[PDB]
Amino acid sequence: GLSDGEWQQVLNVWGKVEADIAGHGQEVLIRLFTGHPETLEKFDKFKHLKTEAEMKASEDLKKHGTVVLTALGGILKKKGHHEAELKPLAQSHATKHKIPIKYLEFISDAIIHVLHSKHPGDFGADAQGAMTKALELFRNDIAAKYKELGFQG
Ligand code: HEM
Ligand SMILES: [O-]
Repeated sequence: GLSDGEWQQVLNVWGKVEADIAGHGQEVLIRLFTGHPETLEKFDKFKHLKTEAEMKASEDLKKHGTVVLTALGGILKKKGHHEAELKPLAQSHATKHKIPIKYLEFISDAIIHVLHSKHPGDFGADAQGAMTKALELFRNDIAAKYKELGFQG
């Protein structure tokens, strides 16, 4: 798990996201979709987005970014004690949305990228380490639920 010090770092970094949840959420999804176009195909509601300009101009993409980061934020503030919050997400993403765990790796990496891109020189090495641990814990606990379900993709 994470130490108390590491959790404090995670939640301090998260304050950056909370100051502009929509902007961070938008950029995370754009980084995901542009880096990994196959991910867009999991979203029937974003398939029409054929250019990054269209992605940037999409109100609905910003809205979904807010939904995604709000859910993740709720999970992070549990400091690992997130079974009730994480179980339903793991199950909707495996059974309804059919999201391979690889894509959760992609979005985790996208969050780290966006934090550096929006806050260059202000996302320190200790902060990256702590946030990375938190995202790995999130992904790993989802992975355990995926295995229960026998879900691969
Ligand atoms: C930080 C990781 C993620 C979080 C916290 C998250 C959260 C959410 C939430 C809260 C919802 C709405 C409720 C639900 O259906 O369970 C949702 C819907 C959805 N998610 Fe995610 N998600 C994440 C990653 C991903 C990834 C990587 C993909 C695809 C590559 C994905 C695809 C979808 C799809 C297709 C829906 C439904 C869209 C719709 O019907 O309008 N999610 N997600
Ligand atoms: O999502």
